[PDB]
Amino acid sequence: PHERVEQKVFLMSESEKRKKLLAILEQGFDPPIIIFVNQKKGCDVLAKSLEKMGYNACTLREFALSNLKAGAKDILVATDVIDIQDVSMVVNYDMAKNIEDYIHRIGRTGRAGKSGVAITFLTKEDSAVFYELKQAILESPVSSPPELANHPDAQHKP
Repeated sequence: PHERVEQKVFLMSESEKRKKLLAILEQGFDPPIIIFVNQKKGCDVLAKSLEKMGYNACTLREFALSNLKAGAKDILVATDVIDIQDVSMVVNYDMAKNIEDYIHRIGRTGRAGKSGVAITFLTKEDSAVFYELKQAILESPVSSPPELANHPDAQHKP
């Protein structure tokens, strides 16, 4: 998936994540989309805030995917934990703790067809995946990131 899914990253501090997400969402999207977080409490609280901002958000059984599929809900919030349609956009609100989980996430834009986009928020707490993340993107002809590629923590295997 990394070779064939368009990937974009933003380096930030943790406190900046919510406002960057909102700015992204405000640009508009093609529902449904998926936002991944690392812990299930995150899942629930992020989801609340979005419903506060007037967004239709599901948390994460079959019931959730039907609505998304139907157009009812537009945003699925979820942790690394089934079967779901191809999405236009995956946002890694929290970066995965290993590159295999990251690969599986962005793979949700679909096996083929529209490349889709995976947007990842990177903080200093994610330094141990920088090198592999850098490789994932440098091996992606459908992707353009000097901020990561040149970063001091992306230079050697963890």
